[PDB]
Amino acid sequence: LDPGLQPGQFSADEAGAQLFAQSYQSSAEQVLFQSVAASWAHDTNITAENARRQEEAALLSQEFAEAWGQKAKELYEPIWQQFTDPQLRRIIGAVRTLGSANLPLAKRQQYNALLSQMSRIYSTAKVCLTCWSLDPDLTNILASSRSYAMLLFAWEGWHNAAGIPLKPLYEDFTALSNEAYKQDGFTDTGAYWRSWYNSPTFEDDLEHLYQQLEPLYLNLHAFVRRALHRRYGDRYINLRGPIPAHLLGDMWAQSWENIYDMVVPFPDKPNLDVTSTMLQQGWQATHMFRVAEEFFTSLELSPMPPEFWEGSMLEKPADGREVVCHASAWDFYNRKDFRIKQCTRVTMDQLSTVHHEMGHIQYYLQYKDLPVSLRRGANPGFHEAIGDVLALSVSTPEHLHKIGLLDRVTNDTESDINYLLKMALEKIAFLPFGYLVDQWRWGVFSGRTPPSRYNFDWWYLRTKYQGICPPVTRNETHFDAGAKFHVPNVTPYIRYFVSFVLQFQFHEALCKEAGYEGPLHQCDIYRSTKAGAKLRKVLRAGSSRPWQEVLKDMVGLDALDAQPLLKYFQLVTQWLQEQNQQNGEVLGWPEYQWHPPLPDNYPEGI
Ligand SMILES: *[C@@H]1O[C@H](CO[C@H]2O[C@@H](C)[C@@H](O)[C@@H](O)[C@@H]2O)[C@@H](O[C@@H]2O[C@H](CO)[C@@H](O[C@@H]3O[C@H](CO)[C@@H](O)[C@H](O)[C@@H]3O)[C@H](O)[C@H]2NC(C)=O)[C@H](O)[C@H]1NC(C)=O
Ligand SMILES: *[C@@H]1O[C@H](CO)[C@@H](O[C@@H]2O[C@H](CO)[C@@H](O)[C@H](O)[C@H]2NC(C)=O)[C@H](O)[C@H]1NC(C)=O
Ligand SMILES: *[C@@H]1O[C@H](CO[C@@H]2O[C@@H](C)[C@@H](O)[C@@H](O)[C@@H]2O)[C@@H](O)[C@H](O)[C@H]1NC(C)=O
Ligand SMILES: [Cl-]
Ligand SMILES: [Zn+2]
Repeated sequence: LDPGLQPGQFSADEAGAQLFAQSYQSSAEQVLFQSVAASWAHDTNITAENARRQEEAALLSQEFAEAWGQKAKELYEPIWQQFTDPQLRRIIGAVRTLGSANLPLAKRQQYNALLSQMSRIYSTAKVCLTCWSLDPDLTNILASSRSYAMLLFAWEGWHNAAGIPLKPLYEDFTALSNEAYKQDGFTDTGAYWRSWYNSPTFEDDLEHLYQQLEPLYLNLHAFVRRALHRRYGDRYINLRGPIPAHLLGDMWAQSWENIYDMVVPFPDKPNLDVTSTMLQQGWQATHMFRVAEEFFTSLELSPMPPEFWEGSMLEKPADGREVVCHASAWDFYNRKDFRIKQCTRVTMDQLSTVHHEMGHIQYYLQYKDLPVSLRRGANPGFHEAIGDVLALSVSTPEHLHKIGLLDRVTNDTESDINYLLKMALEKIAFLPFGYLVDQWRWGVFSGRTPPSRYNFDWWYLRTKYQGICPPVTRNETHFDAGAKFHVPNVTPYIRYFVSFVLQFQFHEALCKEAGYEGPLHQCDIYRSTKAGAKLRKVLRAGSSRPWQEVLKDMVGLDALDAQPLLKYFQLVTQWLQEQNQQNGEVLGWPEYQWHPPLPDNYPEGI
């Protein structure tokens, strides 16, 4: 470690601890920056040399963490918890958490290489027939093909190509990750991930949320399954069984908005998918980002700085080099550089993703002057919620009309059902997936799911929660969990479930603050400076204060709560119950063992 980055002398008391934290931040920004920069260089240009550089950067970060972590303990271990300044206690708490820096050098090196190799494998996997990439090729097929055999080819090809080679690395990763956090005093990595919510009852609280949300999912599921049955036939759809996992518009069946055009309740009302209009009007990625930015500035939040536009990667590179296409937002910890990396496509769901990512950037812009350790969301679900809240306003037919993407719509009950149904495909269908992913990972980390049951337990959960089944046979050679970005890229997932509940609490609160008095799902907070001020107060707090308190100030309640989401969807929740009863649907999938057969002459789809 460079001398200028090493910790020096400080007194073993609170006053000294303040000075230690100031000294820490000065050097941490340099170390974090070099690490984020090397990660950027790799993820926008995947090569063995860039992985090597990233790995060296990670090693330096680990050296730094260890030196400052050990010094924190040397001076403050018995006293930091009784410090007067709550922000100081939080800073010291973070600094003393070493993570992978607890690993000896040889194991740090294995750990860092595993992360590189898992990232490479996922982001460069291809499906050959001249081969298709996940983004854009397989993504467009899953979104827009209504050919059972083509969808199957893409679903099978992707899961085989990405998942199988990841399995041995993922096992090695898991063991090292656990070894590292065990030395911070956590029984496994999952306990550490969960500790960020600062709640002894986290898992029970989640379960009780999902219990309230499940009926909305069951009804949406049954209604969609009926439509698929009419399209694909009794051979491939079982009206009392799980839906085949390739038919829902998304590689992971995690959100279903891309099959809206197959299930639209009232086809004679306005077309709520504005993708065609975007293309007809000549929208490009840059326009999509500018229109999102303008919504932020309408709220008197910050524009994107010049460094964002100059540094970001907003379209897939045409030199055809290898990149991580999965959308992400980047804080370089120098208070200057902030960037999005997205292989942007010109679609409505991508306009929402643009807002999701820019929500992350706005958080970074608002908390950039807090101590480095506090530059995080109040909890990670908050970070994921910000942009989605704005996107809820944007997606309203009234808002789409204002920005030229939809001829004005009537405000009749059919149009309302169409809209709420399209929104349910995006938000309600996700809920089970958002909840199950980290249930699988927590079980893997805890040892309840060994390698011998990775796929068995993954499909147990996928069926249990989503009511889906693999459309070709799978066995334990397959590692279907590895075919989802967040698994090989070690990004926790429960955040997204928390976010999907939390964003409706936020939405309600900001709509009320904007003085809006109509139905919650027709609220648009555009140009509400009062709403903007209320959101800003959250963003500026970072992780300086307990999230329960930040939430309380914002929404008047100190807990996650499903009622705002239930209120938003009420009309379509009722409509779907009634529709399914009229059709005599079974809610659920009691034929839990059912899987579809292979099509005739599959895979001869020349
Ligand atoms: C689409 O229409 C709905 C329904 O409007 C009905 O009620 C009014 C507006 C009347 O013109 C009638 O013909 C319509 O059928 C609009 O939703 C309603 O919005 C009004 C506010 O404009 C709400 O009134 C307010 O609600 C609460 C009651 O708790 C109070 O805080 C307020 O003082 C006020 O009473 C009303 O509740 C809404 N009705 C329903 C069924 O939700 C909606 O605004 C409109 N949307 C658009 C985009 O035009
Ligand atoms: C992608 O990364 C590679 C490294 O793997 C970059 O290669 C360097 O390119 C520079 C600039 O032209 C050359 O001068 C160096 O000699 C190259 N280094 C190596 C090790 O080959 C490449 O430039 C990157 N591409 C982009 C667009 O950034
Ligand atoms: C696991 O499955 C492997 C390949 O999948 C199989 O063959 C495909 C084409 C389908 O027909 C499907 O029924 C099968 O699952 C097999 O090569 C392999 O033998 C199986 N693995 C183990 C460990 O038994
Ligand atoms: Cl999380
Ligand atoms: Zn996000």
